[PDB]
Amino acid sequence: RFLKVKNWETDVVLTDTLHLKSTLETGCTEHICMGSIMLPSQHTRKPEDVRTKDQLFPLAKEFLDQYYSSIKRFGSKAHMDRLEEVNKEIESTSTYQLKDTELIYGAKHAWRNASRCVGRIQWSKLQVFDARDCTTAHGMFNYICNHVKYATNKGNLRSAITIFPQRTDGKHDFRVWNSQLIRYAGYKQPDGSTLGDPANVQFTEICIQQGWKAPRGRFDVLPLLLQANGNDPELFQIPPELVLEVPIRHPKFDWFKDLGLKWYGLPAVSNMLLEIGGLEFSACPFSGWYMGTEIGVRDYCDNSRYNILEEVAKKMDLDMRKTSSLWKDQALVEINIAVLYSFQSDKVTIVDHHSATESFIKHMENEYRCRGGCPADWVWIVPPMSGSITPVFHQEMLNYRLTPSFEYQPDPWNTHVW
Amino acid sequence: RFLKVKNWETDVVLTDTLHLKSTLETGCTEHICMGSIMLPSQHTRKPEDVRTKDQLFPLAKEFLDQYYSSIKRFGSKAHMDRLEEVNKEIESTSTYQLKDTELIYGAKHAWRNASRCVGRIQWSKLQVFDARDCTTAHGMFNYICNHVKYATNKGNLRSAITIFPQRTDGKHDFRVWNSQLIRYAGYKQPDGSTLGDPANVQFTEICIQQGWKAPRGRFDVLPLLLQANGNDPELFQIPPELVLEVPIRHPKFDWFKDLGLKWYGLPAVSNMLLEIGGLEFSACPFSGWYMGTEIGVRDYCDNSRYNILEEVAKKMDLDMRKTSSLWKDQALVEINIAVLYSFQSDKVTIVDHHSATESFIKHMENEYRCRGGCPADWVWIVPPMSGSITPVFHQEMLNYRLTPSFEYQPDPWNTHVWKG
Ligand code: HEM
Ligand code: HEM
Ligand SMILES: Cc1cc(N)nc(COc2cccc(OCC3CCNCC3)c2)c1
Ligand SMILES: Cc1cc(N)nc(COc2cccc(OCC3CCNCC3)c2)c1
Ligand SMILES: C[C@H](O)[C@H](O)[C@H]1CNc2nc(N)[nH]c(=O)c2N1
Ligand SMILES: C[C@H](O)[C@H](O)[C@H]1CNc2nc(N)[nH]c(=O)c2N1
Ligand SMILES: [Zn+2]
Repeated sequence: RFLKVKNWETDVVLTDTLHLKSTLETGCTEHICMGSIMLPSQHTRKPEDVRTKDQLFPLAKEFLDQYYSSIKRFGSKAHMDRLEEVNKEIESTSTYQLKDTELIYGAKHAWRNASRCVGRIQWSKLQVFDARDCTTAHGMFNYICNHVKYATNKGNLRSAITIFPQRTDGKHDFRVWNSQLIRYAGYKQPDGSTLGDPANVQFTEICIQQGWKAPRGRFDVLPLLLQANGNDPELFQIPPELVLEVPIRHPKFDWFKDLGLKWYGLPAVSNMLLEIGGLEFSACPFSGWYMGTEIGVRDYCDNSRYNILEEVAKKMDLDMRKTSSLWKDQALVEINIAVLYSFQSDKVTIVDHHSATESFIKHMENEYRCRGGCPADWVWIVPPMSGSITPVFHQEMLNYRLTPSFEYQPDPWNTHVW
Repeated sequence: RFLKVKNWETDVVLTDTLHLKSTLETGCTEHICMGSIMLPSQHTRKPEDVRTKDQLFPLAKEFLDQYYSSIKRFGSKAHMDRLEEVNKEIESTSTYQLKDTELIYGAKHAWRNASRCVGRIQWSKLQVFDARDCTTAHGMFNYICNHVKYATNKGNLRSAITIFPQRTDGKHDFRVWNSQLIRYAGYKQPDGSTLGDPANVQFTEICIQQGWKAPRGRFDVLPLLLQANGNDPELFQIPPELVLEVPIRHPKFDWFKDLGLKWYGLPAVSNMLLEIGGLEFSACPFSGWYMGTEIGVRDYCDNSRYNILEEVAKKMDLDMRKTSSLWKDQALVEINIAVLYSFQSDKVTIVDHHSATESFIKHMENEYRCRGGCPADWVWIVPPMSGSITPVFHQEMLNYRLTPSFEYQPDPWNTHVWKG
């Protein structure tokens, strides 16, 4: 019932009471742990699944109850009157609207409960842009551009989420088909390999399939593909002036820059579903700033990504004959030193994995005292390099699902009717 | 029910039907995941929890069932008579003895089932030494020495395990107090600094208290502390000629040797409990060979261990002033390069993390093919550096508990009833 977590490097023990509020399910049972499945059913929301009048009210009450608790006015007339108001409106309309205040609290808290996110110490500083009055793709494009500009802030990045109208009958969905607002194109060849980013090959083709003339570079910023109100989606190019990029160079190896690598500054996840008080915001792109490893370990070095390790090791003149020389490892460290140094040099916000994990531990400790715990997913929180020399490695974490939340949702192209 | 696991680097999908044979429990529920908890309730065995006839026979039946399928004799006359024999023996004596074959099979399986072990490709080559005739500590010391010598094999290491008598009434336990058979002393100093291995401080105090005269150096092999038949434990120095050690140097850095580091060649875990057919074998040391990171990342570089990163980064004159310089990540790699280099030079078996994880992926796929699954703990299988440039990071894994199995048990010094 009450539950301990131990840091094995510091012997600190924290008691968890927050988990007993867990409203959603994990994927696990007494018989099988699923802690390392990317996408259990539970973590996804399929669009067929429209909320019914009966399921919606419980969800609303629970949400409004925590809302009114947070502003220390639990069980007050304003609490009670709101609960009735929303009640009535469900009874009549079969949905309800959130007050701005609730929208903002809802968004901040979905981030707060993102148990896979290492960056949550920052959860309370989110800028929320209410785009609920949007009606078209053009509108969405305008909203996104404003989001991007505000977030980038000349390199001094600021967290933001833009919130498009909530799902209704699931026929009128707003969606951003892009998985991130800013990503590079991926192209195959007759040759057979890949040019640019292999992660985006399909999506890159879906855009070309829609009229995108592609400049066919290794770093073509993909067009936004936007869908308002269940309509066919539309292509739009983000003004390059709004897309901050960093050329990647090494603080010690001047040959580094000769590979002509760069990366974009703004990580802005776009494909997720934001759920507040049973309401579904299926388009809610959000952004903050990069932990260095997301670019350097994963984006460059994952086999099925830019896979530059082989290339970097060669220029480093390391013994690539045998795994046991740790050449892959050696190179991985330099590549990451480079990314951090470039961003830092161009005064664009970035955090190293040592620092982020330190902050997250402070954050857990804060959440244990003030809230009674902090849901956390060790498989995702531990960074993908130097795992055990970061303090999160030695930290037991409890993972459970609280609401409001971000959830995954199927790729729109498998679901949309034309 | 069928269950699917995806590998996100290769899109290989596998199907687990084996989880359906899973008896024990995880710690998780529909509403919590305890997958990152180190010692959950269910992964441990308190010695006060000694089994009744009541619960024993199903566990015995289950196990003998598994045993006779593996040798293709399910429902054999030999199978039924063994069932009735064991049954008669349980009602009569309240326990029962494993045949040699069953001990051998049980032990391989515990290993095969060890979901936190990346070494498992090797599970079928385990030398099992049956020490079920041992009645004393001195008997224990003698057995362990033969294990160490045989497993060491002049640097060409061989998996082995030594199995001492099972629990009876939980008052007569055999136990190896050591957590590993070979380990370096740790000494807290009055100024608060530690000399030798910080992991081992407590155990070192117990030893010193039990009579050990401590050389008090940075790398002193601790004596064995051994309990037989529930008796107070006794002390023994492994003969040094039996302890293979490898001085640590770096292929390119000549100053590295001057850090004065060395490590022992044989990883040999001695504190776990072996559960076979409901039977409990509370001293059962087993040994293998090292994955480099186990010394190079954890043993030297954990803040809570020899913590040599500072000194190695110093000597590389790295920019240690900001973390964002990755001086820790850089020092970590060099140290690990050094560890693999020293072991290979001296022809002491060792495996690097890339090579071990690749093997484990092949093992795992084969285990799905022919066994119907492979229980795996991702949190433990992924290496402690360079996670995502090894293929296990991208591998979805089902974790669940099968018997036979290796369990944790509480530290003997916490539970033992002193004879004085
Ligand atoms: C401010 C800097 C931030 C940093 C450094 C950061 C860091 C991370 C990292 C490393 C991950 C792991 C995912 C991966 O490897 O691709 C992650 C996941 C995530 N973060 Fe953040 N984060 C930040 C801000 C945000 C913001 C603003 C939100 C939303 C408001 C957010 C919500 C999430 C969610 C939902 C996930 C995981 C989705 C899932 O699988 O369930 N984070 N974060
Ligand atoms: C062949 C050489 C072997 C290698 C390279 C190897 C590798 C490993 C590693 C790296 C771990 C994780 C431990 C840690 O990081 O602290 C581990 C766990 C384990 N291995 Fe091995 N292993 C080997 C042989 C064996 C043998 C012979 C056995 C028993 C017969 C065994 C049983 C285990 C068990 C039971 C655990 C996990 C303990 C737990 O439940 O928490 N392994 N192995
Ligand atoms: C706002 C934000 C900031 C940041 N630094 N990093 C992120 C990335 O976090 C997410 C959040 C949700 C999904 C996701 O993508 C999953 C893919 C799967 C393969 N590896 C990582 C990317 C990544 C977001
Ligand atoms: C036979 C063998 C070979 C090998 N290479 N590595 C191992 C390591 O296996 C274990 C098996 C059980 C416990 C354990 O360590 C547990 C604690 C927790 C943190 N690490 C060290 C002590 C390590 C065994
Ligand atoms: C199979 C495994 O669950 C998958 O590769 C996960 C593991 N941990 C991760 N952790 C982070 N931060 N990001 C990821 O994409 C993944 N991938
Ligand atoms: C809290 C966490 O479970 C703990 O630090 C675990 C994580 N993964 C590990 N993995 C291995 N191989 N060895 C370990 O000791 C640990 N420690
Ligand atoms: Zn779990």
